[PDB]
Amino acid sequence: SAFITFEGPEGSGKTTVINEVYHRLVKDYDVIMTREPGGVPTGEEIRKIVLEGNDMDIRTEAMLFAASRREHLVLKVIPALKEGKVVLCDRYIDSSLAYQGYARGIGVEEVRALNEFAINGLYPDLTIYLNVSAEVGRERIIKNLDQEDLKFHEKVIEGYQEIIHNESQRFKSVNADQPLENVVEDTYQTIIKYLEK
Amino acid sequence: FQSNAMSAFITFEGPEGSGKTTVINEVYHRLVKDYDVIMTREPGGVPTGEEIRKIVLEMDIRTEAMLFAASRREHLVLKVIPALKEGKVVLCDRYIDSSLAYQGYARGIGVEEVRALNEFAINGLYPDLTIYLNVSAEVGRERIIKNRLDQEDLKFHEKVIEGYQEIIHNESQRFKSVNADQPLENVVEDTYQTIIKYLEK
Ligand SMILES: Cc1cn([C@H]2C[C@H](N=[N+]=[N-])[C@@H](COP(=O)(O)O)O2)c(=O)[nH]c1=O
Ligand SMILES: Cc1cn([C@H]2C[C@H](N=[N+]=[N-])[C@@H](COP(=O)(O)O)O2)c(=O)[nH]c1=O
Repeated sequence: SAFITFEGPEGSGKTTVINEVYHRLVKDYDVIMTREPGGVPTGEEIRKIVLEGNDMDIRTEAMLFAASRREHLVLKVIPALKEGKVVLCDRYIDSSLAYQGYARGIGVEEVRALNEFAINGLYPDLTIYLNVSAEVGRERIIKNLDQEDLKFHEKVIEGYQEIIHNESQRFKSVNADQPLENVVEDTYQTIIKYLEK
Repeated sequence: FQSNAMSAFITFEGPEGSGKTTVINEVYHRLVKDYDVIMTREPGGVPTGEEIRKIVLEMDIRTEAMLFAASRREHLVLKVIPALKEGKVVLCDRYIDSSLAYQGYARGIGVEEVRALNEFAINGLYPDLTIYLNVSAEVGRERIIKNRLDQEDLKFHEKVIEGYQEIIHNESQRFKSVNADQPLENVVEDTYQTIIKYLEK
């Protein structure tokens, strides 16, 4: 089995990348693709509170992300891993650390401790970071902007950079400024190498 | 002329059968005569707090603990803090100690893990005074039946009491215990007197 997470800011092509990498690995592995809350009804109900309310207190928001994360983890991810599957997960703890902890300003370590309660130490085996520049991301978002949005997008990237440096061992950064075909090939190759050793 | 407003965050804790509901209500009505007071309980009608609670009604123990903590934060920030800012005595039925006794100790998550989660939700805002309605398991048991219990319930009620006895020990900077084994008339009286002594300083 393998627990592989995918992280990135907006405009990194993460969605398409995970989907195209999934189809390729299917040939060689017993793999599944998922994203929190991933169909789990309880996780869905929690995420819906986050999707609907606005100007929501950022700590509350963080706790709700953590709660939906746990339900997804316990009801979908853990059972998949015990069956011996390769789980490709779109977003996990690093997303809360970068969005809620750094960019929103709650504090990365505070958000990390909340999330450790939710995941009880189950970190991914591998985390692919789709390293896109703020400018390329920006252009990708418009191709598919308000000033506040630009500043937040930059803070998210800045948060991901600081997070990557401290625990560089579990992360594998992929150059996501390249065209998507190449981002997919570099991601697939990174995953293939990890899985074969 | 325009007097100084003296706010206070007072919580009430106790297991089932402690008479807490009647106590907090009767105390409220006696205090309203002399103080600007409000009575609340989480989620307390705050929009998001109520949405979260409906999830805990319509699930893993850690998930439930995080949802109670998130409903607590909403109630604190959108209801309790504003009332304190306006000079009110806030009477609150349950708060962090309930999560420590029930989720932390009784459900077995760990009191310290649940305290840490809750400190993220409350950001260090502990009550000024907390009344613990100290009812013995047996008296509590008889009160619950009045208003038998299956084995699972009886055992859990005992474990919640054990948890509270551990959590309140050496917490006199905010905790005050009232003997909840006496008739309710007296429990209401002792509680009221405890609060007015606290508030008159
Ligand atoms: C999983 C997760 C998502 N989110 C947000 C970030 C995402 N925005 N981006 N850009 C948003 C929806 O994510 P996708 O764009 O990956 O579907 O949810 C968090 O803020 N915290 C979290 O922990
Ligand atoms: C606020 C809170 C309530 N509860 C539970 C205990 C209470 N026991 N009952 N019976 C229940 C509803 O509260 P009342 O019984 O005080 O209405 O919710 C927790 O387990 N953790 C908490 O943080």
